[PDB]
Amino acid sequence: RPTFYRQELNKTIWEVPERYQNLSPVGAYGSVCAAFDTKTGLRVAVKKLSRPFQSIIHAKRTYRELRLLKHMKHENVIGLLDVFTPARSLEEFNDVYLVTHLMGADLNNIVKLTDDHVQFLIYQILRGLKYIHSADIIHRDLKPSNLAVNEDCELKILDFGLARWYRAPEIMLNWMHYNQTVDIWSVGCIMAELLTGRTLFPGTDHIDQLKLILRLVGTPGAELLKKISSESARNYIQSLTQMPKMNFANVFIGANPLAVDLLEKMLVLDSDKRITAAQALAHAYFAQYHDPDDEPVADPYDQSFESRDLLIDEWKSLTYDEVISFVPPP
Ligand SMILES: COc1nc2[nH]cc(C(=O)C(=O)N3CC[C@@H](O)C3)c2cc1C(=O)N1CCn2c(cnc2-c2ccc(F)cc2F)C1
Repeated sequence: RPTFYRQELNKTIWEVPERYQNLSPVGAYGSVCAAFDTKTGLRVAVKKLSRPFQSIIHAKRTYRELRLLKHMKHENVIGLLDVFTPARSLEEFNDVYLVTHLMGADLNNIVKLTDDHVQFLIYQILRGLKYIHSADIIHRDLKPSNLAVNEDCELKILDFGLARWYRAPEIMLNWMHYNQTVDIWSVGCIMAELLTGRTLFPGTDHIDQLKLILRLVGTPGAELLKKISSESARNYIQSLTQMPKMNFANVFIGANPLAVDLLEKMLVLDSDKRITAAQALAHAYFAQYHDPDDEPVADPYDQSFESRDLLIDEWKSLTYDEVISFVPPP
């Protein structure tokens, strides 16, 4: 058991093993410090969960994130380098610290990029989503601020599995029981923005947001309208002035025609017809980077816990178990 030390940073107590030095503040449900990991020589990011057992909700979210981070093993997905608590027993267990790679910027901080840069960033996001989606995990809130990018332009996806401008219309309006392509929609919005410099769909509310979408992609046709349950959703949509799909070749003029093709296939309104991550990786736009032998899928992931209703102390105990049984990477 490591020796721990405490400090105050920004009114919050950090108590971490002495292995980790030079904590400096820089997270989902928590606060994040950069640190130096003496043991491996790596620059790391440490996140301290804020009040991880405040309520059943916090407790089950704490477990959920620990289980997710423990399962993700992929170069473009944040995973666990360490996890620890200063508690020496379950009874005393009230704090959770999670250690991962420090990338040091977000995709906003990298941004108007060149085509070869866009190719490589979106390639990596899609390679990471192929892996996440194969574990039957959806991101649901993919956005430039949770794509962590280092100076080498290497990219990892953060804060997946936990959950305006990058969200799919079928989540804006609560349509057809959505699929993993909600996340494809967001990549399309992100890729657009990298190519043009501008937010594709900067809505001011859920309403303005949907209006901006269908201005690009057209109002739903009868094929998609057939698949909408809500009299309300249908009423709202069909009561709008009806709009055609724009010519993306015209909207994205100047861009690599291969990228415009890809964007058309990511920004389809009908989720059933949107390209998957694995399909997108095979698209000609990524010919320079694509390699079917090096785009892995994930090991089976057990999410049966999600459908259980447990007491705070049970979720806490299960989380503690998961802290104890953590095995470092080689
Ligand atoms: C999107 O990711 C980023 N965005 C940034 N923007 C500014 C940044 C500066 O580091 C920063 O402000 N500075 C200050 C000085 C210099 O370091 C630049 C910056 C850093 C990152 C980054 O690498 N992170 C990875 C770990 N991370 C992050 C959020 N949540 C976690 C996390 C999740 C799971 C876990 F196990 C542990 C965790 F720490 C962010």
